[PDB]
Amino acid sequence: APVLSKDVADIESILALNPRTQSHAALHSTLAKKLDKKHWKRNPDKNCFHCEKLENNFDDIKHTTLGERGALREAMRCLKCADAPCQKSCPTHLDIKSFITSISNKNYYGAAKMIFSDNPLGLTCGMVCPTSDLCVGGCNLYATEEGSINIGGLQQFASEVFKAMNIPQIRNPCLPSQEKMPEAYSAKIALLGAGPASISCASFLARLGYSDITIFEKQEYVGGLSTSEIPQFRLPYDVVNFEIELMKDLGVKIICGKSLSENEITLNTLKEEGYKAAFIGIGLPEPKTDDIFQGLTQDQGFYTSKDFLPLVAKSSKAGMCACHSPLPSIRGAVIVLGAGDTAFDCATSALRCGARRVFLVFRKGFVNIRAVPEEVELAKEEKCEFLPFLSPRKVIVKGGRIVAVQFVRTEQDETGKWNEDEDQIVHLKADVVISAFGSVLRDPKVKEALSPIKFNRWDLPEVDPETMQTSEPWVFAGGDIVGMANTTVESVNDGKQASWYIHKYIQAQYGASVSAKPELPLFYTPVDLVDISVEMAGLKFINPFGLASAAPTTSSSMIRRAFEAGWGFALTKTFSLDKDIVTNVSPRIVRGTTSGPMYGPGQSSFLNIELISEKTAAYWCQSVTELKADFPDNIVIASIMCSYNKNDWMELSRKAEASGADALELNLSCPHGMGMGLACGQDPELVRNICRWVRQAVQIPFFAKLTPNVTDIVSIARAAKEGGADGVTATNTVSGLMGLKADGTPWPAVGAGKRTTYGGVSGTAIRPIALRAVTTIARALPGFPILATGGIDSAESGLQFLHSGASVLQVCSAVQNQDFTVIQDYCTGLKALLYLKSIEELQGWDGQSPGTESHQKGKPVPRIAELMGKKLPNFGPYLEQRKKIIAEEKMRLKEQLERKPFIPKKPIPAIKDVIGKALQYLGTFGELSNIEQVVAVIDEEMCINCGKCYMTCNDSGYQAIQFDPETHLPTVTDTCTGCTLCLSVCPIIDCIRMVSRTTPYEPKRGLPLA
Amino acid sequence: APVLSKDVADIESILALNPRTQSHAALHSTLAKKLDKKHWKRNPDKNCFHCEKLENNFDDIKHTTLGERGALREAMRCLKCADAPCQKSCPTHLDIKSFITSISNKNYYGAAKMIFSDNPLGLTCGMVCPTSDLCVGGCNLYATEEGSINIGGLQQFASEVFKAMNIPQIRNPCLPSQEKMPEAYSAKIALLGAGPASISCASFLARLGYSDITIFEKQEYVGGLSTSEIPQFRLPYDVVNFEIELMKDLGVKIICGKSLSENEITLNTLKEEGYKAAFIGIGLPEPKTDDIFQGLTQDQGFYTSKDFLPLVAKSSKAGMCACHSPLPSIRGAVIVLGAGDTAFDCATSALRCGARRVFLVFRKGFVNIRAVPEEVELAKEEKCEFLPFLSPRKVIVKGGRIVAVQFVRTEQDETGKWNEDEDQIVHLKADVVISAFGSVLRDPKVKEALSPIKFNRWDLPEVDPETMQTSEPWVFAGGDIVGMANTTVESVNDGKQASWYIHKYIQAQYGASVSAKPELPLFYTPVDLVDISVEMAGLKFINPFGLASAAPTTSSSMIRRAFEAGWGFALTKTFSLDKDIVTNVSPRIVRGTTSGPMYGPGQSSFLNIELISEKTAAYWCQSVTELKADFPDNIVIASIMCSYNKNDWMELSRKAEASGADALELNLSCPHGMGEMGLACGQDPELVRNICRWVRQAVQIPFFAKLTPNVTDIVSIARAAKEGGADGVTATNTVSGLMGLKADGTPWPAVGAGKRTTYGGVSGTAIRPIALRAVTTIARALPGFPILATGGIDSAESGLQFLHSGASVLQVCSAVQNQDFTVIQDYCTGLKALLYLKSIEELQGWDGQSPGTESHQKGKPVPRIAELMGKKLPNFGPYLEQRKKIIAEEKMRLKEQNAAFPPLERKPFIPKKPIPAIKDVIGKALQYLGTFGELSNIEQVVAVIDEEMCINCGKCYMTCNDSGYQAIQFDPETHLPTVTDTCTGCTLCLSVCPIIDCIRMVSRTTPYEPKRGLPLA
Ligand SMILES: O=C(O)Cc1cc(=O)[nH]c(=O)[nH]1
Ligand code: SF4
Repeated sequence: APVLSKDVADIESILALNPRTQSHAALHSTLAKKLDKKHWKRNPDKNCFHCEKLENNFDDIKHTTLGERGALREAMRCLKCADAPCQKSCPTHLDIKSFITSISNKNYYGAAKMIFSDNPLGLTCGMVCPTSDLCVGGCNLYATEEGSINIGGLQQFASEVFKAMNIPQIRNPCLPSQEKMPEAYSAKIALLGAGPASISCASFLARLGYSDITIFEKQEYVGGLSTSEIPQFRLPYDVVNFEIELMKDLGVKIICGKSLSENEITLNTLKEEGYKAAFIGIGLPEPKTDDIFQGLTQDQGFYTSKDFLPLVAKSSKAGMCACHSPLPSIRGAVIVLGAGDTAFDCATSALRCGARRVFLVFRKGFVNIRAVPEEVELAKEEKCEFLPFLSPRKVIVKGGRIVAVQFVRTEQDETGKWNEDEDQIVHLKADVVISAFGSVLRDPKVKEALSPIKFNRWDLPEVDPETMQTSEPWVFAGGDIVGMANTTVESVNDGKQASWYIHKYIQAQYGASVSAKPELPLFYTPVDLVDISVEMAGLKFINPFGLASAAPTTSSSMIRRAFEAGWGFALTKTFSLDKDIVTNVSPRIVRGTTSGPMYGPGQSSFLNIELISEKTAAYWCQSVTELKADFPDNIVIASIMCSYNKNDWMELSRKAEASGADALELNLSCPHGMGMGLACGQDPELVRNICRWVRQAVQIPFFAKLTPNVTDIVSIARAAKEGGADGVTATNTVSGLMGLKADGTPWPAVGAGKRTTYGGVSGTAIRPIALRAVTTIARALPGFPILATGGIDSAESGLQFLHSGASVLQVCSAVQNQDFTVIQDYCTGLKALLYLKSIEELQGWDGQSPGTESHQKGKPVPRIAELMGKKLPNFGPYLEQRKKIIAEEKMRLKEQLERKPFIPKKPIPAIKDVIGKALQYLGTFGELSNIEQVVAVIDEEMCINCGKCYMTCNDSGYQAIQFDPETHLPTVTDTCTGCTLCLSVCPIIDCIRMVSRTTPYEPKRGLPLA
Repeated sequence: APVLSKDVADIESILALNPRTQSHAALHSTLAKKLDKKHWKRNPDKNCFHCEKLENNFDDIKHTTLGERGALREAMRCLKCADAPCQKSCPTHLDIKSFITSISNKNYYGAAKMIFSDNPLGLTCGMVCPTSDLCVGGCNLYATEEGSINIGGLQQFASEVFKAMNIPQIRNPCLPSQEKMPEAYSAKIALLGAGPASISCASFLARLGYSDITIFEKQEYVGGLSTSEIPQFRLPYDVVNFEIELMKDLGVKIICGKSLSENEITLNTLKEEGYKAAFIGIGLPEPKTDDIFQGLTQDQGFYTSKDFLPLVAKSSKAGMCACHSPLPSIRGAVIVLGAGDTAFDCATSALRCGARRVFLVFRKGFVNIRAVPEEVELAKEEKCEFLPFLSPRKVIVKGGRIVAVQFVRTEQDETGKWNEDEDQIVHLKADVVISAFGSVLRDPKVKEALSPIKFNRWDLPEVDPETMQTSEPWVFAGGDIVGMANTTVESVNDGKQASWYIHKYIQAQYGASVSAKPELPLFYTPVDLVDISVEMAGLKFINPFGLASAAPTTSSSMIRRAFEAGWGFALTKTFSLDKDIVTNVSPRIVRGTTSGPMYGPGQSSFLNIELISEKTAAYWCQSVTELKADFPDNIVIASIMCSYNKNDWMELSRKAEASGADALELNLSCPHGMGEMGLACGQDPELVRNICRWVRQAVQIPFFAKLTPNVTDIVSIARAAKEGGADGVTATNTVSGLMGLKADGTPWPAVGAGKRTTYGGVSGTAIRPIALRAVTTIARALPGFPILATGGIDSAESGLQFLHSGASVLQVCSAVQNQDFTVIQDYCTGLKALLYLKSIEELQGWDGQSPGTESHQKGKPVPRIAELMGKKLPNFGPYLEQRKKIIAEEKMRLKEQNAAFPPLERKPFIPKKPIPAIKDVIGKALQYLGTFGELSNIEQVVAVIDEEMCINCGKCYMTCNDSGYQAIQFDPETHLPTVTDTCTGCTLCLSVCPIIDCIRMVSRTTPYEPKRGLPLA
């Protein structure tokens, strides 16, 4: 008999890289280290003077782009601040707190909805907004070592998920039907330029109800700058189209080929044609030119941002123009004049055109570059060179082409003025020159078409900063054309700003007034129509979510706000008869240590030694009458508690019913009085009796709130059904101790004696318990009403309890970790969930989570043949090979889809249709098939080489994984048993997956059987 | 009767900023936004062209510095990878995975120990290592949106906490007593230069046992470059002293004032004096000079890094020079020639001296700057200007002061060669010039003192890259002097590398040989002597940690490795008689959703539908015999399980004892198929008592009953087992629960195409609150009755919590499923530290290994400036502007004082009481537990916020608003909270505050009066 407790040679070999603590310090010469360091390099080599080749490489280079996995973490990291500063720093006032809350809750739709409600170009802004100088600039978390929240990427993600769902926009469902709309709304509205400004504007105008909105775009393409100049590698043209279509869904009309200039469209022709109001949003169409570049042409090698960028655009953006154009042939040293943010897109774009080298030359110093840092960094990392303090003077042309640019040094004196020493000339070689000095409105033909609107000193139309109204009442402008906005988000806000007032004006013209306070509509989709109401025990809940008798319902005042927020129902904190008045101690509510030293938002649990309500039954019953008086459709349930005494239970239960309570909830946490547990809720007999007393006392339905601290909850659940209860609430907090300091003292620690008692654990940490409890009671007493409580904190989790047999969902800890508004997330979230169950083309998704696609850092993994199954991890020499292979592919491709909405191909389920549907899958252990075994399969393309799966299987598994010592890539061997631990600890979602075993399974007995 | 369910005017006002969802889109003009944006600005203004004044401001500017709260997050974020690449990228091979794991477990000492075991200059390296180019460069987490782990900061922190503990170093406790050490070790060893290289080297040499080690430092100060040049705002001099002292604890001797020169100290004088071996670590003492700077002097405004930096050092580093040193007066435009990393310390430092403007001028392009990025950004952000493609040619002087520097343009031709166009001259104004072209060894007096060692073509001593041995067998070199190392960490490693071989050589000279495989000692402290053994039920545990009957013990082969790792004891996966052989399904083990969508390390729980062992009792029993045969001191406990049948329980239980098992554990998870206390045996006291009786009469070795938590009263089953004869109980097993469903309603784990499942067991940290109660409750009911705790143990500290609650030994599982067997090292060194600190009087304000939290921001202490406290200036917008002004004013004030700052008094903390032993702490926490009635409701408290620590999120505000008593005011301009007198001390806010110890509960000074809503009759 070999030595059973010793690894065989084969296995000892497989464990070669498994962690083992050393007994001595390691010896490795500095030289050996140097040589070896290059193998694992993951980031840029500061000693590398080049970088891969980027010719015709328009892959997304944004550092902010996030994948689901990563979106969820950051979303969870967000503090979700009150009166958040990031929103104050956002041009369109996006409720960041809210949409980010929705994301951490996996309610992407809700998040997407919140973003587009205030920003029609949500997806685009999330990709281009210079967040560092806007929202992220005020991020509270900037005051932590970890830093500010990547608001931008988070917005990008939620919007992207939403776009993928293929849901159309729809007018507010509350608006009167088309025909019933006042005359005023049919006025002909016109917008010039299909840019952010105009797209934003027309959208809001359409939301308000206006039926005749037309946008006149000069070019053949829409989207303005977002299409004509911003790089494909920063903002995909596909995104623009997405947002444009969303607009069209509301009827907005776009007509390309029409321009605003004398002989074409003019304020007069429009007035003459019957247009009641017009929004000018053509931006700054022409490049800022300079003398020294006169006569120069593209053939020679001269461009202006306005010339260059649009060419690369049209070339790299499939769908922009019908004509597939070439990618400008830029070879040799390129010189971009200027340090504006545009200058940098030119620089980086130039490299995609084949530029050998690119120099950014500005007339000031480095510290004077006012382009957003994030933008500069891209250039700098793609190895663009910088040359400061140089002002252009001459473009030396020899042989019909440019060969050099002549500069002159600049310098800043005491007073802080800039001088140019005309003595110190400078010759810089150059094969191409691109000037990024800016854009303006010069064309007198256009300037005229705007007569007689008054122009300011900047030679731009003048508008009231608040109304966006020009000198002519029916004419408003906004965006770049006005000169205030320096961003997409700001121009979008301009269109938006203007929309309201254009509305105010048009209405006035029809002798109609508008509210005093601005009421621009929110964003709406068919999802918002889904019905999430439910009936339980004869009670009609407008929506399944409610506040559970706890902290969130300490005062009736709170419940009121709760209802105002939109909560389906609520429980009054548990109250009792005067003789049982209680008095709380302090501290009494503490955070959970169930998830480690993680402080802030999203605590995995709480523990509390708080007693019932300290407020009198008088207070509560009055409060109940009040509440039900002002909120007749919100269900109010009174939570009452009495000792084991029939008269008491009947007295109190009648009093509550008398106040108007829709129903009652019996708090069975009181002591029996003799030494099953100490509490009433633990003894079936007692439970049954208390339930009888109340049954005979009142007529309104009442439910028993069961405790989970019992050997069999189904028995007390049954005893209450036998006692007359109309349903059970499952479950109350799990008893436990939340911890001790190193000194042995507890927490909470009451009084100077630092004492405490067993408290109740609430939160996500007890969901597994409440869930079992609900699913067990649901199979034992089918149909019997269950109000679930315990770890519900999102629409998805709440759906889980519905699927487990619950009809309504109680919440507490989730609101202690946040606030009443989460209700908005819950409803919009549950709606989305049910709505998606009707979309056939989206069955590969898990709720609102699309199917995970092989990606690295959130961005997809290139499907190049020369890369697949080559075992090239993303580090060291392997990464070098990857980049080459990828560049080779781009060059090969250089040598080388209608957006329709998804229609529900089935009726949208209703709460009742989903309650308990998950029960079918539950069974005993014997009903689980042990012939249908599985094994783990790793996707090397998604793996981050941590080796976690390796270690789990090594010290908690079957040593069935090989971990290459050079590529740090894992490979599950066929000794795998499919326990599923690895998958469980993989830090990359869906990198590891369980698949059906193809070979015969044979248990490991160690020693054969007799 | 006012309207009770309506907020009164005052409260509606207090809720003004409370969140409420909007009904319509927001209307805010683009202009209004612009004006408002500057009020919340937190980060730099891309439009502002000037960084606050930094004159005489040597505060820490490192972006990596971490505080405990922050260190704990990052530590937890670390994947703690296998064969970690970051370690491979570390020149000292620091077991990063391990020390970061210890940090995440609050075991700072263990962390600190690990780091110093491989890097005697741990604290320094953690602050200066150019991680981007080293360890961090290969961090797997770089492949995530969040990015690579701040290894440097993590090391800094652990080191910093350790330094605070004031614990001395001691020689390997397993080395023979001083007098019993061979002659060889008394050899006179000498090292030149008290720099990182030498400091590391001597240290290791001293660790090996050598008793005569002396370092000859030229200057009057120690620490080398780390003292003379690296900025105080990057590396505080008192860190250097800390590490030097740690060395001295090992006997190493340092003598300043002695130099290695042809006049005084030389290889020959040393040999003649009797020194058996010498290590050269003098670095590159001289600055690289250029002709164009001939004749220029400091008075004119010229310096070389070697001239300038040491001046600012001596002036800004209290404790370096005893003498009072003037802070160089640098006014006007400064020009730093070079783009080396030193060039940048010069730029930043220059600002501290009062420079009005600083220009970094290099002869190549921006892409050609070879300084690590983190270092470059420092300058860039303090607004230093850059001027590329310029080579110096002449320095102009007028009045005897510099006033300009003449340059010539440079450029690259298509062949990649750099040319300097002598025609294009450049006049650049300048009041001061500092050349940072590098350092070298030229002084022929020194080069001579090294005769006859052979020099290579770089004009530096030549040494075997592996042995660090020069042409002369008794002489080794390392660090900068050799020319390979570019970092502190690398020079440390050189000293280290050289140490071993110096060892090998010295031994040989005494006719002794050394192991084939290098055995450099680890780092040791008195804490490592702490005794963490414990006796329970007659069994002697070498340490209380052990593997609980589960996955980590699926095969005896694993238990073996576990013992090899050092685990005190282990449980065999539960096994039964042949007739009860089981077969598992799959999937069967899944991650917990108890902590949200957090994937990777540190799972809050696991749920599993795994049955007992699939391996035969034959296998186990032989395995037990083999295990106990090889590991006599490691307790092996067999976990057995049989139906409710006396013969079986007695058969199996005897077979187990027969194999040699130290004790047995009864798995009472088999059903008792008898009608209607649930279905399992462990849920019925009668059945538990009986099974315990059967086993009591069958065997003699102690056995325990592993109680299940899924019972209405666990104490009853615990008593029933004590009555049945058991020698103790294990508490508790997994909690029954369902881990969740997908959107489609199907569960997970989902077995078969039918996607079915059953109620599984929840394990991990998510059930610790249950297991702890279970333990503390059985501990008070049956005092003295042995309890083997199990349920959420994942660190020394948590383990100590179960000892404090009455458990004597701690079982582990989920924690190893989340990691691996080596966690044991963390646990032991952790528990050690804990008990050890309990005897230190001066560290009572701490909570275990956590120092008392100090008012901070982003991990840095808050300046206690009189004109800054209670002024309500939050760290954002114009308030931040005022703060910075007030702080610069304070620095200028401090300069006008020129007060010399008293030297360093680093004295070790001595245990002023015997170090407790496990027995001395078991159950000590039980005294505080009581009923609710024993809780005083007259000793009420309220929350009090530290505005200096607050990050203005407003979470406390929202908790108290929708889950509290609307007791907090949240200013609309400073976003600073203020708890009012309406507070009841519920403590929810403190619970949700994201900043540790920002909110604290204090004794209520105003009388407490419960809110009844409506008065009583
Ligand atoms: O146990 C807890 O944590 C909270 C609680 C207190 C109480 O009196 N009743 C109840 O149902 N729950
Ligand atoms: S000692 Fe330096 S090179 Fe090594 S793990 Fe630490 S910070 Fe990285």
